[PDB]
Amino acid sequence: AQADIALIGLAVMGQNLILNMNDHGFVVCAFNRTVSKVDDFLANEAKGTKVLGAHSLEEMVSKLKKPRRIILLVKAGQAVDNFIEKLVPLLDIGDIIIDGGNSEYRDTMRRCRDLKDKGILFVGSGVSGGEDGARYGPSLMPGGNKEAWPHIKAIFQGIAAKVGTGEPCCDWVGDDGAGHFVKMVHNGIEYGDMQLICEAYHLMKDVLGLGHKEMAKAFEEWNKTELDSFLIEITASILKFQDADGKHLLPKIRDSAGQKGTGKWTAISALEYGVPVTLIGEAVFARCLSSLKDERIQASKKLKGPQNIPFEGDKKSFLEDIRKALYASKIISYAQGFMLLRQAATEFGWTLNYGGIALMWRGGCIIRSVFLGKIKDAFDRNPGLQNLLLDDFFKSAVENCQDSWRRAISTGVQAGIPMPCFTTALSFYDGYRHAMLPANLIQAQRDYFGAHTYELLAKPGQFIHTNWTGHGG
Amino acid sequence: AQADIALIGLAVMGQNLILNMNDHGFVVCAFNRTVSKVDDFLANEAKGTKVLGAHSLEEMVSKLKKPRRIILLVKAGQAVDNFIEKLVPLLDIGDIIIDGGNSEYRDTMRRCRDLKDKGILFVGSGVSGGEDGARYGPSLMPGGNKEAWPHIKAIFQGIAAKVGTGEPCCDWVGDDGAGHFVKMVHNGIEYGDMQLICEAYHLMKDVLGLGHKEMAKAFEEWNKTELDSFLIEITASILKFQDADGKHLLPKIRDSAGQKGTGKWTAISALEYGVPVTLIGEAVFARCLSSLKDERIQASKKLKGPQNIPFEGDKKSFLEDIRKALYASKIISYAQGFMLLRQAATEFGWTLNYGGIALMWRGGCIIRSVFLGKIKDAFDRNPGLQNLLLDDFFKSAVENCQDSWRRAISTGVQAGIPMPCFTTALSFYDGYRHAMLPANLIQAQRDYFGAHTYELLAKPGQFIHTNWTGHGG
Ligand SMILES: O=C(O)[C@H](O)[C@@H](O)[C@H](O)[C@H](O)COP(=O)(O)O
Ligand SMILES: O=C(O)[C@H](O)[C@@H](O)[C@H](O)[C@H](O)COP(=O)(O)O
Repeated sequence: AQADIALIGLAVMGQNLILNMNDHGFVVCAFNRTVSKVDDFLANEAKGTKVLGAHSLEEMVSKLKKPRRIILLVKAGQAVDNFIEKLVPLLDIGDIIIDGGNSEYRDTMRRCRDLKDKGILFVGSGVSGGEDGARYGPSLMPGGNKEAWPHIKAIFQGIAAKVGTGEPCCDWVGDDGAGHFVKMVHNGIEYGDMQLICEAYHLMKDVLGLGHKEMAKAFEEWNKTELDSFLIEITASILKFQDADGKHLLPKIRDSAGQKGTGKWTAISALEYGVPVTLIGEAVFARCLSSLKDERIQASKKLKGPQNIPFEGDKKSFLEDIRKALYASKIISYAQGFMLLRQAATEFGWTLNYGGIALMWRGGCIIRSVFLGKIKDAFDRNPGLQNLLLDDFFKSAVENCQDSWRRAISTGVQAGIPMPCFTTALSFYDGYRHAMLPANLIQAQRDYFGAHTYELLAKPGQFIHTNWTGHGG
Repeated sequence: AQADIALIGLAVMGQNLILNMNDHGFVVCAFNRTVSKVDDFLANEAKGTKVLGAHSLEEMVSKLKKPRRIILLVKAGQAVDNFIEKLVPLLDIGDIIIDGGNSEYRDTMRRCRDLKDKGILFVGSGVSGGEDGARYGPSLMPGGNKEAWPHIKAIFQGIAAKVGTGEPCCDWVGDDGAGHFVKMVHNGIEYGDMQLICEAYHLMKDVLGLGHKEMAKAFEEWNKTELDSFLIEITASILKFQDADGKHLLPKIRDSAGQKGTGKWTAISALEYGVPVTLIGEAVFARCLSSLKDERIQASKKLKGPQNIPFEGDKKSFLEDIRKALYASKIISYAQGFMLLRQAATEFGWTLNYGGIALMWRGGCIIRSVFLGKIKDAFDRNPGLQNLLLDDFFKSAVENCQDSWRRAISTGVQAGIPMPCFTTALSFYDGYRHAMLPANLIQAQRDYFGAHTYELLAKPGQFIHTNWTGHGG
């Protein structure tokens, strides 16, 4: 007993989190599957620090203060289970295993129940921020068995990012897989914001004819308005970036976007639980589309676009329209993501604090922006808020942006610039707005061909089947 | 041994299929879980027919000619397994169980492998057409263990719907769960076409100001053009339909659309296998949206739409634009659905005959239209066709529709009419068209914040990571 916590998994994420913990006065015992890396770390990044090294699992467990707290930061799937299996004969009742990898939420609840009745307290935490986020202040989203929380709270909230009011970007999310489900939705929303930015960029490049310097200048301005965020900031950096030959690097890199599952899982969860999370849907499919790079080369040779009509209009005004279209569409994505959280809370009986979740996304994480602060405000003044768009700030923001947004979609449509996320946000906005929607025709159709029955608009509850086929003869 | 086949499950679907088989000279032995329904059927719908009744499973198996063929048309899930479990001690090696319920494809391959090494030949067939489709000619999509097929071929292709060239709308789809996967995609595409029609309807009602009589008149005209289909036909019927009080029934029924999973499974499969099947995606979410009926009433009170600008333009011309927008968007949905089939064939090693599948959707099924015939042509002249849009017919059709389609989206956008499927089809069309897409910005972003690496456009294969953070200092 010397170390406050142990971390198994010495990739750069692990190492940075150990160093961050050590910088806050926590003695960490490091371990890795390939044990050589432990000495390597101790000689190099960890030289002259309070961290201990371990060369066996049994040794690492004896270095720990009781309750033994141990973090796992290994590749999600089987490895987590393999490590869990090995640690349980070695642990006392009341000891805490913490999985920080991007595990999917259903494995986390399985593991949590199983370990709970073996007396071992489990928590799956999402970590967001990447390498130097992890190093100097990550966003941490813990969930699992709450008996664990008071024991890890000091470490977790200490290494976590801080919001200018002194609050940590880390607090207890909920039971079982809540932290990991929230982490997944975080990534979903990240995909959406990235796709939105790409569409704004495409309108500037191809409608407006902007070179990457003016285009980066436009992004820098936007990062000083309501769009102030990490992602807007670094996009301006990326556009300005010149490679070794003097020319801009971005138009040289291949347009086939990768994915590591977390974004599609959000989309699949929304489909499974019947939540219209359309923009993340479109973002995920927009990446799949770009993967089909060879087909698109061949399609560009064959398929024809619109008549090339030059843009005649004040470019500065159009640049303003793209800014507001982007912000309006961002508002719908976030409303949809927060609808998904509301539904998972209902499905799995989690009591979630949405303003808590907003505060946890305010810093540390990739999606950080002033915008999350406005969402915490929305939930602070009404905790039971049903949808983000029903809050006056968002109501007024979308209402203000409406013109520009419709004008940017119609101009993009005219010029043939693909806007999967900008268009689906307006479709959802106009869909959500309408008290009466043409889905009654779908219900009439289903009853004509598969006798599925329908409700009358006055007294839902009764279900009718009409013999549509012939009303005489 | 007297009966050629047995059918367990006497709902109206089952009864109609038994009667259809009997009308084609096949002696059927009927059975049901609640055995009373068997006598009821034999006294009523089946009086004076060649069908036999059974009052036990053991009796039903002895009535059968070898190889014992038996169809199950029970509620999908556990019931299918329960019945499978009971039948196997009673069956000889080489006997055929056929599941005709809407089972999901992964259960079908499980059951097929398991039964295969117990010597029992399994096939999961999708049935499409509904009650009187089943009665006089359904669309049947069988897949499983091919040793079964020659034994059921005569029955299946005999009761099946016939295309004017004499061909049955039924042929072997492939191994394991191919028939059930195809059935699921069929339903996905059905959802899409229903949503597309709803959007056309919404533009007529709210932009153009058409009453349901002129609106039904417009649909009837469309059913005589390229849009000739079952769904366009019955929508015209539904719009004309007047209730007992003289007034039109459709505006009275509640706009909350139901779902029985088959449409969302298509969408989830596309997400899992990375196929941009966006329109079915949007159709499924557009139903989820309509379910949120109470929220939408409350949202309509709060959220504001566009400035009400009256439509000044030739309504007849705009009506033509909606027709072509619908047909163009239909083409993209079908291209996307056929991309999903192409990918599942690659994932599970099925050799699928896409023109075969088109011929099976040409009649019997809900989505039947002249249009499927054009798709069989596309695949007949080039079996290895990579995407439907690369075929000259579709190339020219979309190229012709382009103007009207862009004009209908921009006018819908102006007036605030939600078009989730019309917009996503144009987004996909313009996305697929472009050889260079802004997904390289997404790859640059992922490398800046999570060091995911990127490829250079010249020599894919090499993966670079740039220190974006500072190129000096
Ligand atoms: O996003 C974060 O904050 C996390 O550090 C982590 O989630 C990482 O970025 C993954 O790689 C997912 O992103 P992709 O699915 O695009 O790879
Ligand atoms: O569509 C058909 O041809 C089949 O007879 C069957 O699939 C039925 O219609 C289901 O109910 C699915 O439709 P929903 O998911 O909308 O209910």
